[PDB]
Amino acid sequence: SGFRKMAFPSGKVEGCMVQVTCGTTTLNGLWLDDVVYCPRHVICTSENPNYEDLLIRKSNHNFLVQAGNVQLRVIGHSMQNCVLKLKVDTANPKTPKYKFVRIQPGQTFSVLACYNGSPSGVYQCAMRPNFTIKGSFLNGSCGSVGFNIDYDCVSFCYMHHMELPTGVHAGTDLEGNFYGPFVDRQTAQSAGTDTTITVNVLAWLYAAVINGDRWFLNRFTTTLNDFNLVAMKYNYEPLTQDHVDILGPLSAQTGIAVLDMCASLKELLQNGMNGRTILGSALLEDEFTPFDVVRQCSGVTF
Amino acid sequence: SGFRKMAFPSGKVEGCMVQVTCGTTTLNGLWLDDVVYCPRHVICTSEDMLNPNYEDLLIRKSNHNFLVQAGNVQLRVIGHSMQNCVLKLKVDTANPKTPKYKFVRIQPGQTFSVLACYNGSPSGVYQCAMRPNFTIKGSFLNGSCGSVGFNIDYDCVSFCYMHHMELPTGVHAGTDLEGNFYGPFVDRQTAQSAGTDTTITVNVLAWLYAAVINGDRWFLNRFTTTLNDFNLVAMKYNYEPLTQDHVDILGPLSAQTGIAVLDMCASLKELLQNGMNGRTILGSALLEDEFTPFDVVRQCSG
Ligand SMILES: *C(=N)[C@H](C[C@@H]1CCNC1=O)NC(=O)[C@@H]1[C@@H]2[C@H](CN1C(=O)[C@@H](NC(=O)C(F)(F)F)C(C)(C)C)C2(C)C
Ligand SMILES: CC(C)(C)[C@H](NC(=O)C(F)(F)F)C(=O)N1C[C@H]2[C@@H]([C@H]1C(=O)N[C@H](C=N)C[C@@H]1CCNC1=O)C2(C)C
Repeated sequence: SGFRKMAFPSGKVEGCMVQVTCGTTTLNGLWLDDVVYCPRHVICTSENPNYEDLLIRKSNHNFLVQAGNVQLRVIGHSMQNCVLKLKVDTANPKTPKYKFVRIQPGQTFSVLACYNGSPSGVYQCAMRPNFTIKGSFLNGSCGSVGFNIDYDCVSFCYMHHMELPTGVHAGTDLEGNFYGPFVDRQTAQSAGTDTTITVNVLAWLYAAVINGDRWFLNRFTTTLNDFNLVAMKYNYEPLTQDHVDILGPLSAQTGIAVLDMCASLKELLQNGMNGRTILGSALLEDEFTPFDVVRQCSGVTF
Repeated sequence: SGFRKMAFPSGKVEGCMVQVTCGTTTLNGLWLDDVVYCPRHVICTSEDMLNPNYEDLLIRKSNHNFLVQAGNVQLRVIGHSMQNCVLKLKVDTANPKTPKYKFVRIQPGQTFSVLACYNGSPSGVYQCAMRPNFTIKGSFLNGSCGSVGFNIDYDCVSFCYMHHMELPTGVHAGTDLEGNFYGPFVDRQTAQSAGTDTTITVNVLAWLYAAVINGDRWFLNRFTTTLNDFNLVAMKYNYEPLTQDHVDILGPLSAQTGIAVLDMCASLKELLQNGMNGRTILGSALLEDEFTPFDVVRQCSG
């Protein structure tokens, strides 16, 4: 039994973390084959940066690349969107099987927080609908990566770039394309209003049922339209026919039809939790996907 | 910024996890140097589960009755010894991935990371605390047994928990790596139960100090309290009594925020008398007791 906020084992990714230094700026790089990936704002001096020019003007020896106590020699450099690629003289002997993926809002991943190329902590995250993440990042955390594991293949999906005024976090996929309407300048930027990831709440209520927690279940059923009208009143994501099909395995497993569980969720939105908890939370949790619930409640290895 | 339940990177422990088989029972082992440590109930059949005589079953085992497997490689068992409730298996090869490690027995309130493993392959990593009643609120299915709890201090791994059994209230019990149970439990399928759990008061106060540091002050008041008056009230809410020792430990957080420990205790007191009233601290509508004073300083300062 049990239900925990659970990260992927971070071992495969720890074998890839390095330290990148430019003048006085130090942050983290992802060392895969003979290339080190890191945010391009590493090159930046104190003084609206012109990255293209700052990059082309700069020699190879200006990039100090440190893998533990070993120096890596940079033998090339190129830009891809908002990520800098440093061509190194050594293929990473610890390189796992990996692909770069870009994730949709509501999709979850593990962040490996690092400082000075040194992995510090791992935590589970969700891509918010406003494309921010509620992470935990201090100074030097930039270049820290988000990832999933599928068997032995690490799918890297996130590189950390910045903290927003609301204490929430912004970054790019490993191809340097920002998630959300952001720019890597010190310019004034702000998270749009977040919404609750409805399908995830429903998956987590299924996790509640599976662990013997049933007080919120009722005998009513609703329709998508009625549910979706109530949802957008509480800043909940619309529920699609897609979502309903993806929760099917959980509906089948528990014997509770999705459109019933939507009625249960509706009552909770309108009525609150009545001084009760669900899986030990006073808040409806939306950072577990349907897959996450199936993975944890079936067990799955790598 | 941000405040996340945060586990240690699992790489150094992933390198040590093995699968141990005896008869039809397979669970997980911890492979350190030329010893595999695992729960001794791996040698129990179905019948044995109620009043196992461990000495009488192990005296009936040869080395070759224990299958130890590391990935594809089957390890060769060359000696078997019992220490309390862990079995120690001497093996041909010393684990080359052996990190700096020590074995540590922790006290209730102390936190660690759990690497949930099945068939010697890791499933996920989460962060736990030893509950006052010597149980943990884990996430463990069939065959999770021998999964370990650890902390990492620089590059030294300290092993503090090995997983043995699930109690009827869906909470978990285990031993230190010397095989002495945390709490009054025994590795038998006889009727046993956890004492009533209490809230880890020192940890909730730590979490409140973090809240101020991350800029949230909605909950403070202008009162102070005596240590005795605090405990007289706090026990009435099933809180762990606060000791002078605990007050000493909070000194640094008290210094950094400028809020006296007994002033913070007045705040906590009022929160219990009222509750949240729809408001939250650090994204929670409950009081968090699974961050220690050390955890908070590490994640918010440096
Ligand atoms: C190890 N592979 C399992 C794992 C359990 C069940 C799912 N999550 C877990 O932590 N553990 C066991 O097989 C141990 C083992 C005998 C019985 N047992 C139990 O987990 C049982 N609990 C108790 O012994 C009891 F009653 F005291 F709570 C069970 C009732 C099956 C849950 C031994 C030797 C303790
Ligand atoms: C909040 C701050 C003023 C620091 C700024 N944010 C904004 O620019 C905004 F406020 F305008 F949004 C910001 O983070 N950066 C400024 C500069 C890079 C980025 C940066 O160096 N990031 C930190 C790096 N190791 C990570 C931080 C530390 C604490 N928690 C984090 O995550 C770039 C946007 C090019």
